[PDB]
Amino acid sequence: EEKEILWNEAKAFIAACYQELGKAAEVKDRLADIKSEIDLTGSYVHTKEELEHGAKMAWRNSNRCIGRLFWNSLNVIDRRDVRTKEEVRDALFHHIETATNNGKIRPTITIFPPEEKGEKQVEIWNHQLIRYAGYESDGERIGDPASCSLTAACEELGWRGERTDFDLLPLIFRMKGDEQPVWYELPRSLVIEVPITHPDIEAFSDLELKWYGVPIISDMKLEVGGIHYNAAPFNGWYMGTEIGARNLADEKRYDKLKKVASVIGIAADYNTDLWKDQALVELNKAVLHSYKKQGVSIVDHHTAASQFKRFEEQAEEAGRKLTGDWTWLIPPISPAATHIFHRSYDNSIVKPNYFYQDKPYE
Amino acid sequence: EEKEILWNEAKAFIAACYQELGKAAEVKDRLADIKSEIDLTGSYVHTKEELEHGAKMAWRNSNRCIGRLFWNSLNVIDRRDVRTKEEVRDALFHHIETATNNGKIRPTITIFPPEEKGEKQVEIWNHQLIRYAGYESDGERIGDPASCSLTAACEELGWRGERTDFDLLPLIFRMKGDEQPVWYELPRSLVIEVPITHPDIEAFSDLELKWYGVPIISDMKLEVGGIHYNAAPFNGWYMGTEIGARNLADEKRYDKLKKVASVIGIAADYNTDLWKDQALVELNKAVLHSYKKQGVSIVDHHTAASQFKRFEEQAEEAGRKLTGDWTWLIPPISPAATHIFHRSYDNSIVKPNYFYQDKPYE
Ligand code: HEM
Ligand code: HEM
Ligand SMILES: Nc1ccc2ccc(CCNCCc3cccc(F)c3)cc2n1
Ligand SMILES: Nc1ccc2ccc(CCNCCc3cccc(F)c3)cc2n1
Ligand SMILES: Nc1ccc2ccc(CCNCCc3cccc(F)c3)cc2n1
Ligand SMILES: Nc1ccc2ccc(CCNCCc3cccc(F)c3)cc2n1
Ligand SMILES: [Cl-]
Ligand SMILES: [Cl-]
Repeated sequence: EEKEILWNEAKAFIAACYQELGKAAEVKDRLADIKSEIDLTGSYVHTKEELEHGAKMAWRNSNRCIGRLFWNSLNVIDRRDVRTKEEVRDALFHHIETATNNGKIRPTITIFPPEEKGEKQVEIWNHQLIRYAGYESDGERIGDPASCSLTAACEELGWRGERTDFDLLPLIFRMKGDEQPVWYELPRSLVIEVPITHPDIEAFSDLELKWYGVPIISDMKLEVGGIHYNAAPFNGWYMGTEIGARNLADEKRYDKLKKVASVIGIAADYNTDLWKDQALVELNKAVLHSYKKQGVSIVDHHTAASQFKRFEEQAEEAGRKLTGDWTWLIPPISPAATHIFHRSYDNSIVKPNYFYQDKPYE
Repeated sequence: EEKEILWNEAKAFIAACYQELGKAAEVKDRLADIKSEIDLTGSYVHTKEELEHGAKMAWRNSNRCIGRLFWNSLNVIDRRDVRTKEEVRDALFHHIETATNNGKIRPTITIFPPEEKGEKQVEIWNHQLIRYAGYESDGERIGDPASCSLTAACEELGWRGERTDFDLLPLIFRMKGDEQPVWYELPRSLVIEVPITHPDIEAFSDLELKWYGVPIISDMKLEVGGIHYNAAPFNGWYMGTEIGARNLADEKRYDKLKKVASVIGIAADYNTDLWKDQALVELNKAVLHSYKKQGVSIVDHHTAASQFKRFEEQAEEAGRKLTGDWTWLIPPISPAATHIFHRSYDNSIVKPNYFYQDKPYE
């Protein structure tokens, strides 16, 4: 019965994958092999080629992602061989180093052993591999509010943050068999951070803002042909608005707009002055400038949408249906200046894909 | 059968309307009267109270409208008595004058006789009562591109535009029985326009931009209890982004961002400079400033969203379900600075409401 769902998904993925790889003649035999592997074992194991192409398809099918033009150049690291927490740790350290690539960010995914019985082999607690802690007590807010629950769970495990606004959370994950996760402090040498300065407002550095170089999302499940890779961290480079319009701007995040308005020398008193809008534009300019100045990859939302238009065109040329989530594809600043805003998208879910899964804490 | 749809809609509207008006005891008799009016006549006629409250409900149910807090103060003009094109014309002139109110804009709707057999009594061709013409020929673009087809239809009827970028289209409508619409030039004394200047960039006036004071949407059908008022022009005041982020900004409209960038003294060469975003903010500041300076009502998108939050709260307090279209409710600049962006809305259609209908030209 679960053998059935698995087999069905397998037939559909293998057929599609092999067509795309020009290997359509090998399908029958491969499905035969898989069919008996499922009977005898309960599961099946992807070839390296299948796993690589599956991860790329999953990115291509991610409706909410504007960065999909580059789906076929995803760097896929196969870590299905790991068995120990030291190996997991070192694989995560390695992912950080190789994805960072001295600033010339490589889109990368590291794939850990998949769920067996729905039983996880490796369970990653981090939302992203590099992320700042958050604290709230006594009406005192420090750091990133979105990290409050994970921060508190880490401090239950004997970690202690310095309570700066930018404490790096340790890696935290649990191995099958263990009742508790282990945690490891990130080596600072591995983590590139970018101080935020503005191209012509010198006082902007007074805000002492920074952000980390590489977003490495580590809590989503990659699903490929019925196999559930719950631990499969991946990264791209940032689109600047993620940092300047949301992480640093949102009232429930770092909430910096009023401070930005002050350092750029504008009043923050009247809605009709559009001071929040002006502050947003200057903060977003500063973020792009700062990343570029430091030699860390980043994309602005106009260039990103132009790339996404090419992705739409490429999909059409290939005979593939395009799917998308308009509400996530439009950027949070000047959305109507992009073509995305002016068209609609079919939000159907196609697999392989990346999926949310329940947090193991909270 | 059509008598059936009508009766059903009637039962539902009358029940709801009278509950809201504290008149629940009068429903049975009123429905009885309506029931036989439908049998004998094929239709029924709203009382003035029903028509007024119905128009207000229709605004309250308009999913795409951020301005709904003020639904209950809609000024409803009952023009079901009109029979001639001179009366229609004068009613439209009157709507302009009274809605404008010397700049202190009154949200108003003028309701004309409804469809009878699905046969229109009055068919308005204008999209808005005040709107600029558009021309395209020989790769020459003049005025508002969105008005190109209506402009060409008017010029088929013997009207001729001066081919400025801001020619006012004449009122154009057709009476039942007539094969062609008639058109009437707007009296310039009735039409307030606002020149666009910037609060501190003096050269902004070099763009010679302007826009009209009052958006009076004249091509939607108001539906109330099964009765179809295809001709029922209404207006609010503008939210500034409608003008500065869309009408003046869109590449398929006045396409002014590159000219804005030049007059504000910034380069328009690199996406990463976010020059379009900065241009958008300055243009939008200029629009709000200009309207305010001239004493014409307008709302900025932050204040508008704050009002809409109060509308959500009021709906909850009243026990009414809230409906909305997130994709139209978010403003086209700094949307993530509004609460709207951070929640979802049920996009169900509730009646009474306003609906699209097919254009009578093109
Ligand atoms: C190469 C640079 C990349 C850029 C610039 C980019 C850009 C973005 C942006 C802006 C979002 C929306 C985020 C938000 O609003 O919070 C997003 C969502 C997403 N991206 Fe990409 N992305 C890139 C690479 C990748 C890669 C390599 C993958 C996976 C292999 C991926 C998968 C996704 C997924 C799954 C989401 C949706 C996450 C969710 O629903 O919470 N992206 N991307
Ligand atoms: C009082 C000031 C008002 C403001 C500031 C306001 C604001 C807006 C805005 C910004 C939109 C979106 C327009 C677009 O993106 O093109 C909108 C849509 C709409 N508004 Fe309002 N509005 C107001 C009054 C009214 C009134 C009086 C009515 C009717 C009685 C109305 C009915 C609607 C409808 C039906 C739509 C959707 C139109 C469509 O689907 O094309 N609004 N409103
Ligand atoms: N630039 C990129 C590349 C890949 C991405 C993949 C996923 C995401 C979305 C991450 N945010 C999900 C929603 C969320 C979750 C947890 C905390 C938050 F503040 C927000 C952003 C990405 N950005
Ligand atoms: N003229 C306008 C004004 C406001 C607009 C606001 C948004 C849009 C986007 C059109 N894309 C719609 C996405 C969508 C809409 C409705 C249902 C969906 F599932 C998805 C177009 C607009 N055009
Ligand atoms: N401020 C207001 C008040 C009422 C409104 C009622 C309706 C509308 C939407 C009008 N635009 C509809 C889409 C459209 C149609 C025709 C030409 C266009 F450029 C765009 C805007 C409103 N704005
Ligand atoms: N953390 C983030 C990042 C991007 C976002 C982008 C958009 C939103 C809006 C949530 N509202 C969704 C509206 C919607 C979504 C999906 C289907 C619908 F019918 C309507 C929240 C976001 N949160
Ligand atoms: Cl992020
Ligand atoms: Cl308009």
